[PDB]
Amino acid sequence: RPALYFCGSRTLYERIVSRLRRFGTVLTGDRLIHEQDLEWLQQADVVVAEVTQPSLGVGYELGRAVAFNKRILCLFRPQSGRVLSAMIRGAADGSRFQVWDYEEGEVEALLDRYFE
Amino acid sequence: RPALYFCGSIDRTLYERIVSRLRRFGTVLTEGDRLIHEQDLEWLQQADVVVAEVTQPSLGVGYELGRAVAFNKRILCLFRPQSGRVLSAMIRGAADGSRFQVWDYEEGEVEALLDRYFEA
Ligand SMILES: Cn1nc(-c2cc3ccc(C#N)cc3[nH]2)nc1NC1CCN(C(=O)c2cccc(Nc3ncccn3)c2)CC1
Repeated sequence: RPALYFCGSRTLYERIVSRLRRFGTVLTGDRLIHEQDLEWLQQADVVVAEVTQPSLGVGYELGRAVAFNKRILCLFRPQSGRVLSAMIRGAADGSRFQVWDYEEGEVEALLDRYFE
Repeated sequence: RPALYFCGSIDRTLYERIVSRLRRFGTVLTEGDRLIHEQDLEWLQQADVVVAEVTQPSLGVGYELGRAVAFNKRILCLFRPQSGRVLSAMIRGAADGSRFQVWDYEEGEVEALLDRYFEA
């Protein structure tokens, strides 16, 4: 079973993490936080990020994750009214780095599809 | 002269103040979406120092910081506590006071602290 890393680590994030648990071990002062998170990132097989909300922390985890050569899945909701960053959208190669647009209600159906 | 990379969230007057000061010390490289990404990565690889204004939350600024760390770049993150925001623990904890620095600043001292950083 794969070691999974979930970025930005409320009820929607808990839904993502519960579904992630069905496929593998979800591994997930300030210096200690960073060191602990980078050690988990380094040991992950799949890195999942919910990129709807602008976040320096989520972006930094993705940047380190690409440089660590991990398989990355980004989940974005266009119904939020936001336009996803050109840097995250442009990092997508449709294979080891995918950006999936989704609706709140299809988060379980999409994760099942990705992990099967 | 050295190559300098600047980034900030997509306010613009402050970024122009930072870039205008950066020009004194070197060439500011950064003054469909796949093409934006590749050009940014080439510029990141060419830079000797990466400067990010990290007051405004941004997935893009974060991602460029993540990629710069793995390219072993000299990084300066500028943060304004007077914005009322609390800087991300990830970016705060990424600093080591040497190759990756996170400096708090006030709007009025942006020219003086870039002088202190690049004159050292
Ligand atoms: C490379 N770079 N350069 C500067 C930079 C800021 C700045 C301010 C003042 C001056 C002066 N004088 C010069 C400046 N240069 N910011 C950056 N990176 C930022 C990283 C976060 N962003 C994103 O995630 C983002 C989000 C949505 C769309 C796009 N579209 C996009 N289109 C084309 C190119 C770049 N981006 C990007 C915005 C861009």
